[PDB]
Formats: sequence, C-alpha cells, structure tokens
Amino acid sequence: ENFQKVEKIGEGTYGVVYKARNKLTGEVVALKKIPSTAIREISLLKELNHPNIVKLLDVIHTENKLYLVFEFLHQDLKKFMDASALTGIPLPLIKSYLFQLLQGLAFCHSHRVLHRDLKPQNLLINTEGAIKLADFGLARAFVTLWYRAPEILLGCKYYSTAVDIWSLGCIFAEMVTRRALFPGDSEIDQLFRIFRTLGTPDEVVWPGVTSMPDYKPSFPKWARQDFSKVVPPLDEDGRSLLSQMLHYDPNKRISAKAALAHPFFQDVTKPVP
Ligand SMILES: c1ccc2[nH]c(-n3ccnc3)nc2c1
Repeated sequence: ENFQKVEKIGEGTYGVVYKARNKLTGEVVALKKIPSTAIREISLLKELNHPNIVKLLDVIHTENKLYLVFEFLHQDLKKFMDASALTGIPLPLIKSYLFQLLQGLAFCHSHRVLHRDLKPQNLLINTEGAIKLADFGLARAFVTLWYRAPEILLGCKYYSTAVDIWSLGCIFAEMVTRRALFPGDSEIDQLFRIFRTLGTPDEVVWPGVTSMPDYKPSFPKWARQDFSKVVPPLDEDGRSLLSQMLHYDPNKRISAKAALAHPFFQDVTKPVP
C-alpha cells in the first residue's frame, strides 16, 4: 500500500524483488517480498551498517507476509562483467572492488555474521565506484553452486566465515579471467571441478577432511594444477592472495582482515567504472 511497484528487478531464492517508490517519502527502494525466529534474525540485521553492505531500511511483517526494504543500486557485478566481456575490467577497478568487499566482510565477520551465499548477482555497484554486499545474513534466517566452499559441499553443518572468503576468491578470479572458476552443474561436479584444479584434498593439506559427512575414499585423486594456468595474467601478488583465499582447510584460509594487509593492495585506488 505504501509503495508504488516500478519494475520487477528480479527473483532471488527468497522471492520477488521490485524496484519501488515509497509514497510517504518519495524514496526509491528495492522491495523484496519473501516463523518467529526468522523475523528476529532478520531484524537484528537492520543494525548491521557499513558502506559496503547494502542497507536494510525496513522489515514489514504484515498480512502475514514479509517485505524487506533495501537501499536500491542500479547495477550488479554480474551484469557489469557480461558487458565488459570483450574488453575485461581493468585491474585497478578489480583491485578496488575486492578491497571494498573485503572491508565489508571483515566488518560483518567481526560481528559473527556470515553471508553464506555470495555471488556476482549479490554484489551491487553504483556510479561512484562503490560495491556492496546484498542479501547478507538472509541465508541463516530462512540456484548456483559455483561459489560454494568445499566444506559446505562435503556436508559440514558448522561452517565458518571462511566460506565467504572462498566465494570472494571465486568471484575475484572470474573478474580477472572473465569466466567462472568452477562452473559446476551438480554438487559432485562442483566438488570434482575444484579437485581437478586444486587437487583432491587429503589429510596432508586438510586435517579431518576424510571424516567429513560426504567425503568418499573413492573420490578420484587429481593433482594440483599451477595457479598461473588458472588466472593468467594476474601478477604474483594477486595469485598469492587468491591461493590463500582458496586454501582447502577453512582454518588456514586467509581471513578478510588479514587479506586487507596483503601487498596486492599496496597501490590500491578507487577508480570510477
Ligand atoms: C537492492 C537490493 C537488491 C537489488 N538488485 C538490484 N539490481 C539487480 C539488477 N539491477 C539492479 N538492485 C538492488 C538494490
């Protein structure tokens, strides 16, 4: 009633998102039409503000529906990558975006909040050269496997903030190469695409891996490929960072804060797109 619905923007996992105009304020919002527990969890997230997190303005539980009102941004990184496919994204911009996303995650993580589901369609950009995480924390409260960390794929229930670093590493490589890193069409094909590139994990590189719920002794045993073949022509700093983001063991995987001190971001700027 309070919002004139402008355009179906899309259709996430959680229901319809419309661009809509508040009538009592005139403001344009993204309006997402979606349990007592889910609504509390969602409301906690109104308190989670950072310039690289898309703002959740409101949560309206009414006529027993859930409406989430978010700040609106005109573009998403997926759509930006598709239109830069023949020229690519320049590296200072890739480097700026990665840095901002990492700031975003480091904030959220320091508050024990995870995203759990990062992907290019969740990363929104403005004309100012800001990139922001959208749908953050919505997974806990209430489809692409390509960004999914191996601990999740191997059936871990109690996964950590490292799952978001894994996802961001995947998106980073994709920005650079203009092709998804691990484009799996099932859970097992997803795991096996990761294994063909990074090697089948064992107790050497990942202590405890063999006792994970969906780990099978019968997994084919691939060797690790060189990262220079995976993300050419990213430089040595970039490759060093990327490999730390894609460590198998979630405990050895670089944290968002430690990644902000990496020499890849020595010379980081904020270019406009
Ligand atoms: C807030 C939340 C989700 C949103 N999704 C978009 N979007 C997707 C494609 N073009 C724009 N803007 C949003 C703003």
